[PDB]
Amino acid sequence: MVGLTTLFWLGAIGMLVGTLAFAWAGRRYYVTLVGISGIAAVAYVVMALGVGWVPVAERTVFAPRYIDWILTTPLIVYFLGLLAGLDSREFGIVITLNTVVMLAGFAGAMVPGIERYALFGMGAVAFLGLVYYLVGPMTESASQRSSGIKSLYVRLRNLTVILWAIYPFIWLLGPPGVALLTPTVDVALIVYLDLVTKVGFGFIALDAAATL
Ligand SMILES: CCCCCCCC/C=C/CCCCCCCCOC(=O)[C@H](O)CO
Ligand SMILES: CCCCCCCC/C=C\CCCCCCCCOC(=O)[C@H](O)CO
Ligand SMILES: CCCCCCCC/C=C\CCCCCCCCOC(=O)[C@H](O)CO
Ligand SMILES: CCCCCCCC/C=C\CCCCCCCCOC(=O)[C@H](O)CO
Ligand SMILES: *C/C=C(C)/C=C/C=C(C)/C=C/C1=C(C)CCCC1(C)C
Ligand SMILES: CCCCCCCCO[C@@H]1O[C@H](CO)[C@@H](O)[C@H](O)[C@H]1O
Ligand SMILES: CCCCCCCCO[C@@H]1O[C@H](CO)[C@@H](O)[C@H](O)[C@H]1O
Ligand SMILES: CCCCCCCCO[C@@H]1O[C@H](CO)[C@@H](O)[C@H](O)[C@H]1O
Ligand SMILES: CCCCCCCCO[C@@H]1O[C@H](CO)[C@@H](O)[C@H](O)[C@H]1O
Ligand SMILES: CCCCCCCCO[C@@H]1O[C@H](CO)[C@@H](O)[C@H](O)[C@H]1O
Ligand SMILES: CCCCCCCCO[C@@H]1O[C@H](CO)[C@H](O)[C@@H](O)[C@H]1O
Ligand SMILES: CCCCCCCCO[C@@H]1O[C@H](CO)[C@H](O)[C@@H](O)[C@H]1O
Ligand SMILES: [Cl-]
Repeated sequence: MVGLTTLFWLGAIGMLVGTLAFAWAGRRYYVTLVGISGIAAVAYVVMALGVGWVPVAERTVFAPRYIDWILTTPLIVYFLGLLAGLDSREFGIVITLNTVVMLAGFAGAMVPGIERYALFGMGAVAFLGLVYYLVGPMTESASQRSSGIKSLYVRLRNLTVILWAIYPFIWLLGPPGVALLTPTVDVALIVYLDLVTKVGFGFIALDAAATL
């Protein structure tokens, strides 16, 4: 009743609507949000059209998903870094930590043997370091800003930390890991998370930009 392609089209539409909404409201932050959801829109369309479905051993890996993540997640971290007022050196640490997470996940998905769990573990370790920087140094830094900016940062940070922490569990329980969850359920869960961590993220920012 509900196929993989239908789910991909749903993600595509959701990202498209977010993209147009952000572009209009911007008639730096607004341009970043267009990139976050705009890139994801393209990845989902490609996947909806059946492009980039790589067979690996016994499972199917969706390559556009990881290219999406590698480009859009640093933009989310960048957005949060601007809110917190990071110096260009602090940016380098967190964006480097982020890229290690994304690359490790991409590589582990593409490896058929058990070495893929070794790649997954390395992404997990780097993710814990990324969480430390969001909850600590970047929160210290955001404190120096107005009360409204600091409030916005804390809200987006909380959304980001809680939801991003769920992805490694979905990956591990799905086809890439112990292939418990079926591809359809696993995809459905990730489409939901992608939409909330990108389009939901964006709309919470828009809401605060009008409350000024
Ligand atoms: C715009 C954000 C600016 C911040 C970004 C910071 C650094 C981003 C890191 C980029 C390196 C990503 C390499 C892409 C992998 C391409 C393999 C593609 O190969 C393939 O096609 C698959 O193997 C197919 O199965
Ligand atoms: C300065 C005041 C600004 C006030 C706000 C005005 C916003 C008007 C401009 C853009 C609206 C963006 C929402 C996208 C609607 C497209 C739905 C199109 O319907 C669909 O989604 C199709 O069925 C499938 O894509
Ligand atoms: C250390 C600090 C250095 C500062 C680094 C800044 C990095 C980020 C800078 C600008 C954000 C890039 C936005 C990309 C928009 C293009 C996607 C367009 O997406 C699309 O494909 C179409 O929209 C599809 O409809
Ligand atoms: C001031 C802003 C500066 C921004 C700097 C961002 C640069 C970060 C770039 C690359 C980080 C590479 C980490 C390599 C681990 C990837 C594991 C996956 O790789 C592998 O496992 C093997 O290579 C595959 O054979
Ligand atoms: C818009 C897309 C988003 C916000 C995607 C987020 C994805 C993650 C936080 C994934 C994290 C992973 C780990 C922590 C370990 C390795 C496997 C990953 C890539 C699923
Ligand atoms: C500052 C004006 C609003 C933000 C401009 C975003 C610049 C990136 O390009 C954007 O691509 C989108 C489609 O791919 C369009 O919807 C935007 O209008 C376009 O500006
Ligand atoms: C004058 C109104 C400008 C609208 C916002 C700036 C548009 C930025 O344009 C974007 O810049 C990127 C390079 O960083 C390119 O890769 C993108 O393709 C391009 O759309
Ligand atoms: C804004 C327009 C961006 C267009 C990006 C489309 C990327 C999908 O391009 C795809 O790349 C594959 C490479 O093997 C080919 O097999 C597919 O035929 C092709 O559709
Ligand atoms: C060669 C490996 C498969 C990738 C190429 C086949 C693409 C099949 O998909 C087609 O791609 C087109 C891209 O514009 C779409 O317009 C069509 O609606 C779609 O049916
Ligand atoms: C069959 C033996 C494994 C097949 C190839 C495993 C793929 C690991 O190579 C991966 O390719 C891409 C290159 O940047 C990225 O995903 C990763 O950086 C890299 O680890
Ligand atoms: C901009 C983000 C979307 C980029 C996704 C492009 C992924 C292309 O991926 C390709 O798809 C084809 C399968 O149909 C090829 O045959 C595969 O080998 C694969 O490399
Ligand atoms: C946002 C949409 C929610 C849909 C939740 C997923 C429920 C459908 O999950 C089912 O899984 C089976 C395999 O596991 C079938 O093969 C699928 O056809 C699908 O019907
Ligand atoms: Cl996958």
